[PDB]
Amino acid sequence: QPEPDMITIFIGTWNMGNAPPPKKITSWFLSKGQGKTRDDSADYIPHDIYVIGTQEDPLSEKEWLEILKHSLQEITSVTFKTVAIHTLWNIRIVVLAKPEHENRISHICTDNVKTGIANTLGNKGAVGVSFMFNGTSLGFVNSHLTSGSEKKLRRNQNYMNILRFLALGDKKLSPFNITHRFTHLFWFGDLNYRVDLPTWEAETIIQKIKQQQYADLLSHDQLLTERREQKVFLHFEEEEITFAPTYRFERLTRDKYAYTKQKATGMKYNLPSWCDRVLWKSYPLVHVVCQSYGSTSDIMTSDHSPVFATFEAGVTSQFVSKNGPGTVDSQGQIEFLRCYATLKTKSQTKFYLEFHSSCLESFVKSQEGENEEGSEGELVVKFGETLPKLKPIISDPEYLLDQHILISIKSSDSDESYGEGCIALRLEATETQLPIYTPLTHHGELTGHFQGEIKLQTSQ
Ligand SMILES: c1ccc(CN2CCC(n3cccc3)CC2)cc1
Repeated sequence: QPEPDMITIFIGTWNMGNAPPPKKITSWFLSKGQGKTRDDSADYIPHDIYVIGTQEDPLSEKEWLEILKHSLQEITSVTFKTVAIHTLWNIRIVVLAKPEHENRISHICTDNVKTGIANTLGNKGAVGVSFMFNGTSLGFVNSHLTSGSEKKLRRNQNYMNILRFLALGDKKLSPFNITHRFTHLFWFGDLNYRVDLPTWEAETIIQKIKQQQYADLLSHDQLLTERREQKVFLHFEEEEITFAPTYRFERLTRDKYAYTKQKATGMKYNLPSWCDRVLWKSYPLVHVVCQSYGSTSDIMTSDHSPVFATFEAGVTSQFVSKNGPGTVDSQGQIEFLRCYATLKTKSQTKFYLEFHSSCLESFVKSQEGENEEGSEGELVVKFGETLPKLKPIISDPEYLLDQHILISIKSSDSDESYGEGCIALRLEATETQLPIYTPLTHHGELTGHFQGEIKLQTSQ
């Protein structure tokens, strides 16, 4: 049986509104309803991995697992295996996989983050799962962020707290947060960003939705506008939204949006919004293609509709050579030429780099760079041709060209990372100097840039 070079991944997010689900939820897993939907001819074809995020979930883990497994068995006639389940309050993530993948999946991690302080601590936060699928690391985050149209800044803060503090993936990647630890990272949930239009415009918004005219509404979606202004989810992608707002519905129908202020809402309006979202971030030049992104129309127990998204995701095999693992492959090397970091910091410490990659036996520390002043105020840290030659464990180009180098620039004085980024080894040529570039972030915000040239030697 050959190892796959592609898998498909289902992501679901549903705020269940503290109500049990209806007896049939198969449309969710089939990607059927509104938006970018899945072809009927694929209904019996199982996804490799199903990742289900719920919010306001009233069920026990056992109760929900039985519903999910019985749902997938009905669709596909396959009995899925439970990879992981993790719950914080009423926020839950379930990962299921086809039984043939059980020996391909390892290094399973779970964690949660509670957001807020005192008043704001007790129900919002995130759960997450990570694991390796053969040579590929996969991370999944289900977050329920702060509610209310006038709290977008709080949601942005909740995002930064979650990506700083959620402890998933390889703990050896100490300078790196979850936004750099995985080949593919999926972040989904009731992110709670709203359509920012005047309250008086509620009925106009409803009209637009009935006409399936979403453009003037999406142009006021807080998640899209905050992303465009680089306030949140920097370097994440989202598929185009072509489904109606998924919040806030009257229960037991989808004919009516319930937007008016009520004691039960704390006297807040809930204008129709795309609260329920799926975003992703994959390492550079890895295959990832969204093949569905939509909402169900027939699951009406909650004031939200379920959202689905599916993806093709490139994966690599667990490579063994006669040499690595457990030695280098002298036929392989990675050289950096003419490299410099441009940093937004006002500090005047010396900086060094760390290179981290699962193609190395361990991470590599550089010498200190040479600081200069950029023309527009900036710190430029020059490394020249001083950077250590990296010795990969395997030189075979079918392995090495699929790898990535994580880079951290660290203060000599504090050993704290000032910026993190990632370079693909999927080059146009080997034994050839080629430009490389990554933005650098810290706590998920832009802190600078790293650029230069690479020269990659493989056994071919
Ligand atoms: C570096 C440079 C360009 C991209 C592609 N886009 C990502 C999404 C942006 N966007 C966010 C909200 C509205 C647009 C546009 C550019 C990614 C990374």
